[PDB]
Amino acid sequence: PTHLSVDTKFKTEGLCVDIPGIPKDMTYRRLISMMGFKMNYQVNGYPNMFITREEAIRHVRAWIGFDVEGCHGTNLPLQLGFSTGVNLVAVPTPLMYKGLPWNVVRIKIVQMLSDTLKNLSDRVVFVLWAHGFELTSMKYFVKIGPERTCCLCDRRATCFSTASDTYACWHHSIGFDYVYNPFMIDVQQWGFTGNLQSNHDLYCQVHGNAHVASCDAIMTRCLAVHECFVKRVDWTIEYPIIGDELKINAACRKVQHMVVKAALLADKFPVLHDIGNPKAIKCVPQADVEWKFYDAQPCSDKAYKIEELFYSYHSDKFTDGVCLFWNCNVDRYPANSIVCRFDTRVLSNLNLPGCDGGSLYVNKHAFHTPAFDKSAFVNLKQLPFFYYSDSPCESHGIDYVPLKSATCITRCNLGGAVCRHHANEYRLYLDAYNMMISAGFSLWVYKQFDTYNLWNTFT
Ligand SMILES: COCC(=O)Nc1ccc(O)cc1
Ligand SMILES: [Zn+2]
Ligand SMILES: [Zn+2]
Ligand SMILES: [Zn+2]
Repeated sequence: PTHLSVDTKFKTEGLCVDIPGIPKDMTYRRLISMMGFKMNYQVNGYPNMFITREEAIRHVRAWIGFDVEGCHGTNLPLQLGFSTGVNLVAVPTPLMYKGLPWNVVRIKIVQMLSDTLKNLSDRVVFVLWAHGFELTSMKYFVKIGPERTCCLCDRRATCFSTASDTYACWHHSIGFDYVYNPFMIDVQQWGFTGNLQSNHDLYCQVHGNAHVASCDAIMTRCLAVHECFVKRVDWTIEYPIIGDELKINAACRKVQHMVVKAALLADKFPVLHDIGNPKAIKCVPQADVEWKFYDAQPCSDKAYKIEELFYSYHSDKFTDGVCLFWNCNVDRYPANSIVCRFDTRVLSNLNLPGCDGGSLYVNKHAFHTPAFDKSAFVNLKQLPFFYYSDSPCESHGIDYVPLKSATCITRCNLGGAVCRHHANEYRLYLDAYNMMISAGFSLWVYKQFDTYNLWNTFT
């Protein structure tokens, strides 16, 4: 059972207000036919327009909430809402666009999905809370058929042009008018009691209902994200590389080793409490320190309460030494900490919008992270940039412009002039640091941290 069967039953109760007298007994096959699409028995890689929850989770980057609200059904004009915040009005003659015919509306839809998804995914998945109009309106902007490749590249086709009779991916679809072979999933098929707002509002206060179609489209995708990534967590699903994932993860490993090595040299803590990943290894394996591990998985709902991680009866004394919280999101960190906390507000192709202020960070695996809260770090300060190194000054083996910096903490810089080796290593580390910061990670440290205490290790 790879794909969803077209002979699977579809509960049509949520459709009977827009579609009165709809058969209670309904399959995907009959629904697709009712929507105006002919599948003609096609074993060409597109078995069903509707997909399973497991396939939807594998393609979370393609999710676009979609909702259609009648303003007045081929007689009345429809308001099309997308989780991008766009509202288009179609006439059959929170960005609100005036009533325009379908032939020009469909052009805007391909432009919008292409610009939203070209750097995210090879497809679109319309996430629905289906009442009728969104499915019946799909025939005015969707064309289906066999799986195809782009006319200008090797990616799968996601768009079609009537003007040129050709197919394109999101990167080459300029001027295309049809959405080609889209995917869709109805959240209402998952078994919920009550309307969209009542289910969404149970888990989210950040999205409201200004009573437009895009509001519902946003609430739909947020409810889907809550169900598939907040309450249900599967860390065994891998995701393709769509950006700087390899560089960001290597930058995070270098920064961690650096920052923890220097805190241990500067303040010589006798014990380090490493709270987080149950699979974590010592990031500074040569340190003298008593390294103690505490397991806590990444929290996806709310950030951990420090009282429930530390108390209820390890050294038991977390107040001795330093606490390391590398991506272990808590409500309020203790004052003796080193913290890497992902900032959910960051705008990037890896960070997708989430539930209740949180975000879905997709790098190798999907991690719904709770909302970034500035008050979590009141007992700490922002960790300032510095590069520290005790390694010998020796070139071995790119050209050179002499490096002058107050934050290159090395024997050569103490001695008055940074050597070539430490200058290459400084600029490589600064690049990894800027990568890590721009990916959304924020660094914080105990208030007594001072890089001035690092020069004394050059005696
Ligand atoms: C389908 O998954 C393919 C893959 O290898 N993905 C991957 C993503 C990020 C990363 O940092 C390393 C690997
Ligand atoms: Zn292409
Ligand atoms: Zn929400
Ligand atoms: Zn040097």
